[PDB]
Amino acid sequence: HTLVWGVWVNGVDQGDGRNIYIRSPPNNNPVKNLTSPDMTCNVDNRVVPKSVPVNAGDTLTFEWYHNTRDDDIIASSHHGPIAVYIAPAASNGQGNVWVKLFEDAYNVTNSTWAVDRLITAHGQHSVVVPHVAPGDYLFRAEIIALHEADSLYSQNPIRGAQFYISCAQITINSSDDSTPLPAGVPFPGAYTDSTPGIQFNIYTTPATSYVAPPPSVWSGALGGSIAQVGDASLE
Ligand SMILES: OC[C@H]1O[C@@H](O[C@H]2[C@H](O)[C@@H](O)[C@H](O[C@H]3[C@H](O)[C@@H](O)[C@H](O)O[C@@H]3CO)O[C@@H]2CO)[C@H](O)[C@@H](O)[C@@H]1O
Ligand SMILES: *[C@@H]1O[C@H](CO)[C@@H](O)[C@H](O)[C@H]1NC(C)=O
Ligand SMILES: [Cl-]
Ligand SMILES: [Cl-]
Ligand SMILES: [Cl-]
Ligand SMILES: [Cl-]
Ligand SMILES: [Cl-]
Ligand SMILES: [Cl-]
Ligand SMILES: [Cl-]
Ligand SMILES: [Cl-]
Ligand SMILES: [Cl-]
Ligand SMILES: [Cl-]
Ligand SMILES: [Cu+2]
Repeated sequence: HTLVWGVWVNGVDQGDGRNIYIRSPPNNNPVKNLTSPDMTCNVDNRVVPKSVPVNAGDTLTFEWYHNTRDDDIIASSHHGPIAVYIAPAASNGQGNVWVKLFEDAYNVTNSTWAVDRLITAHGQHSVVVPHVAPGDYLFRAEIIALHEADSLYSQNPIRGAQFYISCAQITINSSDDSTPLPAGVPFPGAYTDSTPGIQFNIYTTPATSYVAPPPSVWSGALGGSIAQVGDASLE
């Protein structure tokens, strides 16, 4: 159970974005139904009044939290990967529009899942804004908690992989459009019951065998990291 509080741009806090520039759901409950429209931008997908201005090459940092800002972030039970996707805002996340900018599953040298590292990073993870067409975009941050993912939701609706999905409204202002945005995948639709990474047993299968759900990260993506960039406590 986790939610996005807001974002930072180039290490600068853009302020509380809940229902402002984040299409926030009413609570931190997971989405589990892979076929539901809730997969796109969670359960209250609507236009919110603000969209955060950034330029290509900026660092955009999502900040997550559990109950209050900079708290335990997400229960440490919730081991799993983290991905960020982008689509143009005009799609409203419909269609084959979602392009992967970032993927982190398990780090063998540190022996930590992306979620493990997100807690250490005080809820913060980032992507570098790509050289896509200027315009309005949705950035869809997705955490998959795998602690009940030995079952499939479709088969047993009290279990299954859990998706903590948050869509940020982001306006790319300065960009040369030198890496125009390629074809995307649909959410819902990209993840199905046979998709690698959706059904997995973290308690018996080595984490080093884990493979995250495709698609693979776009070659045009400029980078990203799970790491604290700013200190909320001074805010
Ligand atoms: O059910 C067994 C699993 O529980 C996991 O904990 C979650 C609880 O199941 C869930 O009810 C609780 O939801 C809270 C939420 O955390 C809180 O922020 C919100 O205000 O109220 C919700 C309840 O209405 O979330 C916790 C996770 O934080 C365990 O992590 C898991 O190991 C366990 O097997
Ligand atoms: C999953 O979502 C689909 C599409 O909205 C819906 O028909 C189905 O009823 C959902 N499953 C459950 C258990 O709610
Ligand atoms: Cl949970
Ligand atoms: Cl609810
Ligand atoms: Cl659901
Ligand atoms: Cl709906
Ligand atoms: Cl605005
Ligand atoms: Cl808060
Ligand atoms: Cl960190
Ligand atoms: Cl540029
Ligand atoms: Cl697909
Ligand atoms: Cl980064
Ligand atoms: Cu939870």
